[PDB]
Amino acid sequence: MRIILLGAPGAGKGTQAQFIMEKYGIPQISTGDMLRAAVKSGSELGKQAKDIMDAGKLVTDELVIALVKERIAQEDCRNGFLLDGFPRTIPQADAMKEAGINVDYVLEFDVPDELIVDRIVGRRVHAPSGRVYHVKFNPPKVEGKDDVTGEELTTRKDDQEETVRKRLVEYHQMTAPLIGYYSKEAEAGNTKYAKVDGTKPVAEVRADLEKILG
Ligand SMILES: Nc1ncnc2c1ncn2[C@@H]1O[C@H](COP(=O)(O)OP(=O)(O)O)[C@@H](O)[C@H]1O
Ligand SMILES: Nc1ncnc2c1ncn2[C@@H]1O[C@H](COP(=O)(O)O)[C@@H](O)[C@H]1O
Repeated sequence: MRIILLGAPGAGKGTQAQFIMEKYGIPQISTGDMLRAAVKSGSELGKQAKDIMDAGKLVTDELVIALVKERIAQEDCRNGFLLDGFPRTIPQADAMKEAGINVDYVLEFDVPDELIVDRIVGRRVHAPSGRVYHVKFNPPKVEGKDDVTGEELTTRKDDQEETVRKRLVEYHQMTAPLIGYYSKEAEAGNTKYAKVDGTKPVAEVRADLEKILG
């Protein structure tokens, strides 16, 4: 099974990607996670993203397409995968099509602009695994600690209000058009498309996704 998660920053994509990985046994391919990791390690493919992410801007289509292709070509993706935060532009989607990377489900997480900044204020992450928490809405079992490793959680460098604002503008300019794009793909019978209400509690969004996917 191959899945794309679509939606504004803070919609709940990374959170639900974890559940889907656990339930359906497919890997989460998060271009944000990969680029952050590339910057941290100084990997030649992706270290270039540091300043661009800090500005809340999208990195080049070229760079992330390469990252995704490398990840996909590996073993653990042979039998399905979930793309979380990719594609982010129509050229990225077209590159998938040209490379014959079709998908089974596109899942649109719908959350009002107004919930985004406030929501992301509370985001804390465990960078080694990609696990995401919220100090109020989805807390770790021990305050400030990852549930698995017990390591102190961090705040993403791009998760401050001003940067989130810039990211949302970029989302509407470049990324929102993927809703139309994939809706048209679904009308052509190339994928299934479903929209979920991302304002519901984490557990309810999870149950809504299970109904669609199961
Ligand atoms: N349905 C939800 N209701 C409230 N908070 C949520 C929900 N889903 C995720 N969150 C929290 O809001 C923040 C953004 O969620 P995340 O899954 O990281 O969004 P995205 O990956 O789409 O940017 C995270 O801190 C997360 O813990
Ligand atoms: N598919 C992508 N295309 C372009 N830039 C990306 C992509 N994925 C992540 N980024 C960059 O990484 C940041 C964080 O992405 P994310 O973790 O999905 O929120 C974005 O604001 C961009 O700067």
